[PDB]
Amino acid sequence: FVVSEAQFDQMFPSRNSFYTYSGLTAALSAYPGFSNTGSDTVKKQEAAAFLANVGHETGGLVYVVEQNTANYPHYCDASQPYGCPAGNDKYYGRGPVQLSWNFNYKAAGDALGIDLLNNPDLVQNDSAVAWKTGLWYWNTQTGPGTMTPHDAMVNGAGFGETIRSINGSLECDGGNPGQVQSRIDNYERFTQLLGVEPGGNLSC
Ligand SMILES: [Zn+2]
Ligand SMILES: [Zn+2]
Repeated sequence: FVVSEAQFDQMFPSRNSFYTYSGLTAALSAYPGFSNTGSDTVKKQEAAAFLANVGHETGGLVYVVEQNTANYPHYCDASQPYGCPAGNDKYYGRGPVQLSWNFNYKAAGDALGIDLLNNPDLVQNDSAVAWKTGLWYWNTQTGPGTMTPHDAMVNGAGFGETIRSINGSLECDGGNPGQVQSRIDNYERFTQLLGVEPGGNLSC
């Protein structure tokens, strides 16, 4: 992995001890192309971009679960034939990308070979599963964007497209210049740590 344990440690000094480097390395096999496509520069830019986004969404990995508990019953899409079997309020944000919604627990679980729809707490109770859901989103989902974050970094669309795809709908397009700048600054710090250039098109 192009991020060493010592680098990961420096990246997230306030982290909840739930989030382990070993859990992350265990997760990598689910997406062997992740941080392993293109030049070593691109590999490191991708790793830094993933981890910067993760830092933003979880408060430097301090948090495992979504903190606004009032929102919990919100993530049940009752139109799904498979419904919300764990409970209407059990599909709240968990793990490095704050995986949310019954339909995303379903899709992620199907892709990973884990029954996350019927066991969503696995994402808050197991480090490897948590990291695997982050890599599932990064490598397969466009979110509110037009490309996967993996594609943005490997094909050179730039870091800004990853902001758009990872909970950036209220921040991009001039929505929240402060949050966009904060996200860019974190990515620049992580690329600096890894000893690579950040590349272009940093903003959205
Ligand atoms: Zn737009
Ligand atoms: Zn944000």
